[PDB]
Amino acid sequence: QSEARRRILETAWRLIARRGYHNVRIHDIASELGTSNATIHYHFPSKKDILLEALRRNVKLAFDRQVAELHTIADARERLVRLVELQLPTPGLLRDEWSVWLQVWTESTLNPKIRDLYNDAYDRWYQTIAMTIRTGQKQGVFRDQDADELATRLSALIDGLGIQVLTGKRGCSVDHMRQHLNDFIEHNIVERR
Amino acid sequence: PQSEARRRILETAWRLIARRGYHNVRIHDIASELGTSNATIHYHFPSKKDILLEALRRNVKLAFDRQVAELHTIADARERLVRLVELQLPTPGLLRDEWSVWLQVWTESTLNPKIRDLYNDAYDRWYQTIAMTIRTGQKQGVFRDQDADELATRLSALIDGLGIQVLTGKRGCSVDHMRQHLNDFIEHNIVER
Ligand SMILES: [Br-]
Repeated sequence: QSEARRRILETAWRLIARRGYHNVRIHDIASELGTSNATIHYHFPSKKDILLEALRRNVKLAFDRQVAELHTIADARERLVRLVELQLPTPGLLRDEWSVWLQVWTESTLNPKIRDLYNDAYDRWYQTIAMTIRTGQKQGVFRDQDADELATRLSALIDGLGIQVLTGKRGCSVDHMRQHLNDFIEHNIVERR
Repeated sequence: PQSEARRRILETAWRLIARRGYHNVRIHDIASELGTSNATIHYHFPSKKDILLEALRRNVKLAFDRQVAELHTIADARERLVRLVELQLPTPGLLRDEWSVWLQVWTESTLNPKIRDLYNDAYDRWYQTIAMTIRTGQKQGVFRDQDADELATRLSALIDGLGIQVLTGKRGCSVDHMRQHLNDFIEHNIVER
């Protein structure tokens, strides 16, 4: 049962990422797993509950991933570079995660439970970036500048570049996004020195 | 005429898509709001995707006309750039609604080639307008020398990311904060010292 739910969520996430939440029907999820629509309904009374529980799950996976990746890193510049690297829409899992987040931005403007979940996840991320900046400022590697405003700018820049990648802007690519962000950190965050 | 019927359908459909979400709008919603039948709507737009596509085409043209009217008497590049950025704010009403729709387009683009092409052409024009404005300011000596293309990439991405924060309701975000943040970026990263 914890298992059944798990399979539904993993399958729903992928379908939502690749086909679009509103284009995914409950039979599409059943067909993808071999169950029936009634089973799916038993665990999730509505389509929205699937999205919401899938999202909850994903936010957890992503924060785990981030802890694993940053756990040994003490140098704030390296930490920030790695934080930024985790946000790239690389082929496979991360690109799929971006696809779903793009939809959640829209669904947030309409659904309060989704908006709440989105804002809590974003705030956690945002505080992380700010904390990291402040650390680098205390270590002397980062320029003394309001961390909150800088975190706001970097977060916003990450989101905008992601969109340009996902939508196919000419000359855009994950690598160019990476370079652009690394240049932002080296030239706007790092202490010229 | 019949140019009239088309127009009205598209103005209505745009507003509904913005406030309710594309996938939540039905043909009957549009018909009810205008007092026609579904058959008239279908005649002009065989499918819902055609409505979205044609509504987007129309909005892209309106928005560019709005831009020319606002900028045509402005020769100072700094003032032009400030006004250009002002037109991108999600201010109450039509501009907010347009953001609503563009957020949906970002997702729909990852799935529909015609919407993707239209979005890329419209983005490209805006991007070139930004780069051109930067280059004029450089020639006038009011903007710092820097790659206008990288700067146009950065500015455009920043705008998009800040808009998402406004629309999604990030704590402390408001159209006023976004304006201030973007004007601070221009004065400190674009304007010459
Ligand atoms: Br030019």
